[PDB]
Amino acid sequence: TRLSLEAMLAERAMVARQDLAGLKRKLAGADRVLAPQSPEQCGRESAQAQARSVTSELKSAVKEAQGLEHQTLDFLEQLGEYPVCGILHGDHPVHPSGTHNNNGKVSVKRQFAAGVNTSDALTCAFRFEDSDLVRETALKTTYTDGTWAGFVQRLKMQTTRKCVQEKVSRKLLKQLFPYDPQKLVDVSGELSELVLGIKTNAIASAGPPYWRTKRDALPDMLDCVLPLLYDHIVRKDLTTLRNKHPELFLAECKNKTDRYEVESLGEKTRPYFSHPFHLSALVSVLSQSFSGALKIMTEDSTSFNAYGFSWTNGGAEDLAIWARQAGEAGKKPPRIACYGDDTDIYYRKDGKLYRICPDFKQMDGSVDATTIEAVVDYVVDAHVKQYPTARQFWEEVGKLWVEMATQSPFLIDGTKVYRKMQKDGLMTGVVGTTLFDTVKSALAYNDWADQLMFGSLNLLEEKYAIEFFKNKHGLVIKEGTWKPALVNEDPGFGELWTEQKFLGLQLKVVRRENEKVYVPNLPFEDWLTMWVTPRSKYRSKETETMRERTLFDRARGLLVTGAVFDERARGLMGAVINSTAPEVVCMRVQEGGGRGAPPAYAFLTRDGVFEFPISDGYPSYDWVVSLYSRDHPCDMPRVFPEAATLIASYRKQVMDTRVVIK
Amino acid sequence: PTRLSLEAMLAERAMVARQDLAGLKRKLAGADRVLAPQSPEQCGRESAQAQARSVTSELKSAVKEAQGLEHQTLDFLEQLGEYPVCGILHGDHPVHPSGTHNNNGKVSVKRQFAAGVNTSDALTCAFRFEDSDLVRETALKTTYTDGTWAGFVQRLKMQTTRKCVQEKVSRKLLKQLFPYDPQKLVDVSGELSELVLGIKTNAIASAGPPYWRTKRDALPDMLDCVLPLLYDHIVRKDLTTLRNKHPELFLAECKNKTDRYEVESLGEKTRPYFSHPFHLSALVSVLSQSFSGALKIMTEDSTSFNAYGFSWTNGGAEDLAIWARQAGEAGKKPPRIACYGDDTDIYYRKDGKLYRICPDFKQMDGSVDATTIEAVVDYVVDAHVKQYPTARQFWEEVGKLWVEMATQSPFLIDGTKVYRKMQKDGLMTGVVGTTLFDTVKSALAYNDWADQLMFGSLNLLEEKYAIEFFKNKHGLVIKEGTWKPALVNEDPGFGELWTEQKFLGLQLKVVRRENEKVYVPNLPFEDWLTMWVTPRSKYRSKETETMRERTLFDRARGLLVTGAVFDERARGLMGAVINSTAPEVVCMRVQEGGGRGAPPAYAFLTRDGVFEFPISDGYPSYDWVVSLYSRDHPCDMPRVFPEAATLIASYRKQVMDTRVVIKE
Ligand SMILES: Nc1ncnc2c1ncn2[C@@H]1O[C@H](COP(=O)(O)OP(=O)(O)OP(=O)(O)O)[C@@H](O)[C@H]1O
Ligand SMILES: [Mg+2]
Repeated sequence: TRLSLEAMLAERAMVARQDLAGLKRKLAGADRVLAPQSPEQCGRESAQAQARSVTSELKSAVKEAQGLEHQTLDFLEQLGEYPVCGILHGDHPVHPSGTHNNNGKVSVKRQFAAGVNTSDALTCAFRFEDSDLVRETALKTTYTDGTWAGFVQRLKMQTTRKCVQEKVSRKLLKQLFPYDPQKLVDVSGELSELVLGIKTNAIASAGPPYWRTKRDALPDMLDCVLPLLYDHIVRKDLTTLRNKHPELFLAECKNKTDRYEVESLGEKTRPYFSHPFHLSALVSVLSQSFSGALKIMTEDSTSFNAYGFSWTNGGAEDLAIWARQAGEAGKKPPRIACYGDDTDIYYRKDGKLYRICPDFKQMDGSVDATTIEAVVDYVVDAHVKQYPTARQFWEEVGKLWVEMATQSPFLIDGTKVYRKMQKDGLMTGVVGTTLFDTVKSALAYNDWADQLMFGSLNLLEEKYAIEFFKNKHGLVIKEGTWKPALVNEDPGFGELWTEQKFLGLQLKVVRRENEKVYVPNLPFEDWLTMWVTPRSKYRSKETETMRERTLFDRARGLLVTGAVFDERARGLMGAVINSTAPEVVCMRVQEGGGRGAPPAYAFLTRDGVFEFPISDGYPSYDWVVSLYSRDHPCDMPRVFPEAATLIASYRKQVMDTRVVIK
Repeated sequence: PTRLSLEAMLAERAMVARQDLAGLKRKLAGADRVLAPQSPEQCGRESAQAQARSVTSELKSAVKEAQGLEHQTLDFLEQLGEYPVCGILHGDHPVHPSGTHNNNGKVSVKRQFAAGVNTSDALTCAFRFEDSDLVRETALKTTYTDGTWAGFVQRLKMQTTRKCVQEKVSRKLLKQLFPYDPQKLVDVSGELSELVLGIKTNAIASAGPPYWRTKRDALPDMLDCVLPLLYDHIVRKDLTTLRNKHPELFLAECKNKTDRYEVESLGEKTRPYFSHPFHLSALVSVLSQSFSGALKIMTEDSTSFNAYGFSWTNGGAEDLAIWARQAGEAGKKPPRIACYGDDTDIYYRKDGKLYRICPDFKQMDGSVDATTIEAVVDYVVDAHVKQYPTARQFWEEVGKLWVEMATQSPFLIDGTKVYRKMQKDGLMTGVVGTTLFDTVKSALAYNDWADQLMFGSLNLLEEKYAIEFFKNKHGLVIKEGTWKPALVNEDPGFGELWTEQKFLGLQLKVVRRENEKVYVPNLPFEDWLTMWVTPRSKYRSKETETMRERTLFDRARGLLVTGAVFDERARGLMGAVINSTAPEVVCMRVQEGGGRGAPPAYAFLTRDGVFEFPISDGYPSYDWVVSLYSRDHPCDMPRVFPEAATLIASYRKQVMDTRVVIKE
């Protein structure tokens, strides 16, 4: 209890940042740097209220659409009813005694709740922008559980599909998807440590049989089910397990609470699968290690791979350089990119550079079996060529990988266990749902590019490419995508690469001193829609303190994502930031890691993990640019410049001890 | 925080599950537990409750009766009229809170005497394990209370108005009796603002006037506000304006020390001490802590009379012995004298036999003279401004203030009236140096005493004669029946005591390892009981059910390291508490330095000043406590629950190798 006086200062400092009622006292009367701000349109009451008109309509529209009838589930093979597990971990069974199972058989509910998605997020928009424009973009999209009609229909999409088995040589994958053999991990190591080193979400579902969050399910998975899964892989005794504890191989096909468009949610509600934690984990050893060793577009000029691309630190400009080296169609190779279903294609006609950023309709249901089997092989094989001692174990793991991605039993609603009738079609949500879409896409655009050399330049048109992709590759292209755009390869300041978007973002050049910096950008509607529609349903218990903070965090993220480069966008968020109280800026917050909340857009860094220098700092224009530029990220300008001085409430007044005294 | 490694997720679970006692109960429920030697319990709930509730009442009702008495008026203190309030502001608030004292116009302060005793839970266990009618009595002789008003005044009067004797104290004499390592003094010349920061003090203690709040609440309002105002006015040597404009800056608070008083003398004994202003108390402590850490003790220099720095742990208990066992024959060659303030350890030989004197002084603070205090300050000040005079005249001014604080700082007691000590003899207890000021006056007096023996004055070895020499030549009282030289077992056997005498509140004992004897502290069970039964903490209103059973553990775990394990009877009572404490409350996330459980009450284990355990769920075994007081390594602290590490995270690593072949 006896401290040094410099410690007691550090004591109060790290403590005072948590006393809000005291934080205002100190901070309320202090200088503050104000971001560029769109001026206030209506009063408080007018704004909060209009956000409840838009909200109520959206709900009553979703509610009305949640009353439609879902289609039958004949298109799925039925395995009958899987019984309850089954295995205990000392005190408790791994499948909690009370949690959902219809006494004897496993079962689950079906979230389709409408539909309140905050309301302050839109409120801030009404206050600082035109109520007529705010309202329309706020009726454009909505984030909800979806509808039963749109769920089954979109499920029947990626189930009934007719896929084309991509003829793929293992050397072709070495061509299209190069990798540094060293950045893979020694998979010959003992299994325990290798699974622990796996990065996965902590709050997501652990799947069967746990039916609890992956953290509250980790010790049961790790110490109980993992060895019991291991010891059955070693002697191919998985079929014994699959009958005594069949839940260990069960999945859950769920509707993704996601930001959907309003007039298309009686049709479109995307389904995803959740495999068991032990299955999801063990497989993730390979998919994560390989994805880390994967080279991308910029590094290797022979790669069609984008899975691992980021914008910041020249990355946004690396896309440009890699794009312009594309060749005149029919004579020299083009430059195609593949991050899952999203693709960036660059070809040249009559010298000029053209860009297409097309989309595939429900592309997950299009991935053929032999593609999946090859990828799984290619990954497993690439591992056991450098770390060869475990040559047959990871094979058995790889064989399991394919089952999960193709023929894995899953629950949808009630006790009934369903399964895809055909080996084709990818079960979205399966460990590796990013490379499978990538590979199928790349192989499709590889053959397409190969077709161009044969003088068949007709495939540069939409009408023809649609047929070619459909009949020869089973892949299907959105009508109205294949729209070649003249690219300004060397744009000027404020000028754009193209109008199109890769990874949901336009490219843009902005000014740095004399230099120009290639940065991501969006039209105001796209920035505004994202703001109004937040990927989090209202917590209710959440405090008036925390959402005022969450808005500040989200407002910061979008500016980093490129909202700063669009004036109408930058102004709104800058207002939101400047709207935010002093205490909810310098409060010690609890997100990775006290440095505020990171931007949701996961392509800013390799890691997906982008993290701010500080909690009490806003992204200024010249800072955000400093990110995407090659060189240093600049000073992150503190909202309250000398805040450290007033929380400690100590202004170092230096006093020497050498003074001559009167 | 969303995506992270499973390696880090277990880290989350582990660090978190330790905060869920509902789970630690479920996990730590039926686990493997290491047990301590335990006293066969003799009672329990209800059967031991009233046993303590009755004692708790009869204590209070005797304290309340003792708190209800007259208090001889304060005529012995000069009265200074009344001091106005500050005054000085600091942004949105003063340095003197709007609500707290005064009452009106100018400063006051309320001296409270609760009734108002310690908790009973700690006593309940003593009734739950130990001899009832013994604990019924030993709990009644001592208690931790605010004290009584007569006991407060009488002893205040006793130390403010005692005829002291100024000491012959040449500064070169102080170099002998108090040698210091000149290099290890803090470079007092480097800047004041940063120099003050490196000062250690109790963060929960009162900061004194004009703050009237804890040192944590008053730290900022001192350093960027008051201290410059103090510095400014010092360097101009116009401190004499800061007097009359803001007099509460030099005002102290004379409060009664709440500690362990014996119930008989409650009506005539309650220790007073002066809470000094934080800025004053801080600035001075620059020279104290620098010199306290640069001082030398028994075990180092042989000439030194100083103990202020001695610690038992790591050979210290034996380092005391070897220093003692070269005290010569009385009258022919120098003895061995040991001064830690008002606690002294004298060794001398009489016809070859080694003898030990452990006497005490009666209110020794009030016996400390002016010239001693004046020459100690001068000694500590000049020791700094010679290695680093590059700051000579500033700290000399600081020195004169140090003198003022320890001598005639005006102070409040009760109500509004500011008093002040009539004479300039008598030390103001609670000042920064009370531990060195006492030490010097002790050493200065015993030096003369030792010098007298070399005149054939061996008569002073007897108590009847030693009493007068200290009262008529140093004004230093010695309690009646303490000066009793006991023959010393110079080489104690295993379990055999050095002497039965008491230095620094502890006996010196010798215990066993394998093959070597280890010198350790010790106390009889009656003393370990009193220390247990009387916690220096009153109930603390709102503190939960659970937080106490961790406290009883952390206390019991503390006495054992102090030396409660080396006594057989005491080792049983503590183990009984450790064994009875809950599984969860052993391994749970505890909040004391630095998560490694609570420290022990004793301050002289390692000094330094900070002794803390390796772990939070550790049990202080016999074989581990000895490992401290021996010169060897500290053993790994035995876990009460060895497998709790894995039992908490519910993961025991199963080796599953991937190189194995796949067959059938
Ligand atoms: N547990 C302990 N922790 C710290 N110091 C201790 C402990 N036990 C003894 N001491 C030291 O030993 C000394 C014991 O002297 P003690 O206070 O008993 O004299 P006293 O008779 O109470 O004098 P007074 O007349 O002032 O009441 C203390 O001053 C203290 O410095
Ligand atoms: Mg404050």
